[PDB]
Amino acid sequence: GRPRAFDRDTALQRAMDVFWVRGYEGASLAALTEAMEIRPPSLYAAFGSKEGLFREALAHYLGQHGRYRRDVLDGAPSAREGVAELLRETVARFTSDEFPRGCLVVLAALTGTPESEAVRDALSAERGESIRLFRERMRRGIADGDLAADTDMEELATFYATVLFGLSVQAKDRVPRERLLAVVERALRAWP
Amino acid sequence: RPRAFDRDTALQRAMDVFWVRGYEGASLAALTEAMEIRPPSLYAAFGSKEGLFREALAHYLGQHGRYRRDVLDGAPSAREGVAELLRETVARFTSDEFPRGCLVVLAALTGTPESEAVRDALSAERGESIRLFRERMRRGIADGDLAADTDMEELATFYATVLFGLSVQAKDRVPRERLLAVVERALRAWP
DNA sequence: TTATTTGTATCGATCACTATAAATTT
DNA sequence: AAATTTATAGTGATCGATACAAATAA
Repeated sequence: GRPRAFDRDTALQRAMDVFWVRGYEGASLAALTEAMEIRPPSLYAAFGSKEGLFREALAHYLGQHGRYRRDVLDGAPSAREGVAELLRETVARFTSDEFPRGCLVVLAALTGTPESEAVRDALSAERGESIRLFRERMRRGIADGDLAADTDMEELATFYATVLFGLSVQAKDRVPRERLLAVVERALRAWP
Repeated sequence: RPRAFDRDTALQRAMDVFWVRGYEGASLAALTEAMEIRPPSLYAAFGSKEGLFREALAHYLGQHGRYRRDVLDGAPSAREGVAELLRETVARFTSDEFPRGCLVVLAALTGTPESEAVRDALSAERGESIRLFRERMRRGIADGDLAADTDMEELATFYATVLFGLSVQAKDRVPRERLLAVVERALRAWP
C-alpha cells in the first residue's frame, strides 16, 4: 500500500502529551489531530479510535515514564532507599519543566461519563500495579534482610502508593518542588 | 407561578451527578434527569452549567466540609485532631451512603481549557485543606502539644497529600480497613 | 491490478444553551 | 388580568468517527 507519511511513535508521543494535560475525555479529536499534525482519517487508520489511541499512548507512557520506577526501586541497596529514591525522582519529574505536572495514570480519568468507564478502569488497574511494584521491592527487602519478615508488605505499599497519588494532585496544584521533597522525607519517616 | 422543585434538593441531585461524573463529564441530560427539572428551569435558577457547579460545590462544602474544622478544633491535641479527621474522612470515603472519594479531588483534575475556571476553583479548595491542617497545628504550638520549631507547612502538606491520595484510593475500591491502616501509618510520621 | 494512506468534505449524535409560548400562580 | 415558571422544540457548535476520490506504493 501507500507508505505512511508520518512517524507513528512521534504521533503517539504527541497524543500522549495532549492526554497528559487534558485527560482522556478532555482531549478532543481536534486537539489530538492538531498536535499530532495528522488528519482524522489518518488517525483511525493507525490507531483505531480515541479509546485505542489512548491505550497505545498509555502503553507508550508506561514504557517511557514508568521505566524509572522499577529501575530505581530495584537499583537501591535497601527497600527503604528504593522507596525513598523513587519518591524523590517522582517529585523531580512531577516538578520538572520538561514534562506536564503529575502522573498521567492518576490525572487522566478519575471520573467521567459512563462511556469511558473502560478507560477509567484501565487506569485504576495501573494504579493497583503501583502498589504491587512497591510490595515486590519490599519482598526482596525481606529476603535481603533490610526489612522485617513479618512486616505487612501491602500496608506499606498502599501507604506509599497513597503518598504517590497525593503527590500527583499536589504537583497539578503547582506546589513547589522543595515542599514536595519535604513531604517525601516526612513520608519516609513513617517507615518501620 | 410557584416553582415545582426545591432548590436545595435539586442541588443535592446535581452534586451527586458531579460527584460521580465530574464537572465536564456530567452532561445536562444526566443533570436535568437527576434534578427532575428542565433546561430552562435550570438556567433560570443557576444561569449556567458552571454556575450550577459552583452552587453545588458550595452546598457540598456546607454538607461534607463543615465537619473537618469541627473535628480538628474539637480534639485536645493537633495530633488527635489530624488523626480523628483522617479516620472520619476514611469512614465517609468507604460508606455506601456517599460516592467514594472527595468531590474536590475527583471532579476536575484535568479537562478542556474551556473549564479552566472550575479546575482552578477546586484547586483553591484543596489549598484550604492544607490551611485547615496548618491552622490547627498553629493552635497545637500555642497549646504546647507541638514543638515551636515544627515545620508546619511540611506537616500540613504531608497530611493533605495523604488526604488527596485517600480520595484516589477510595475511588479504586480499596477496603476501609486498608485505608484505616494507611491513616495510622501516616500518623507515624508525626514529630 | 491490489492495497493502503491522505486531504477535503463531512456524517449523525450530542454538547451547552435558549426563543417562544402554554400553564399556573396572585 | 399580571407576573413567573414551566415545557416544547430547536439553536449553532462540537463531539467521535467516516465517505469519497486522489495519491502513492507493491
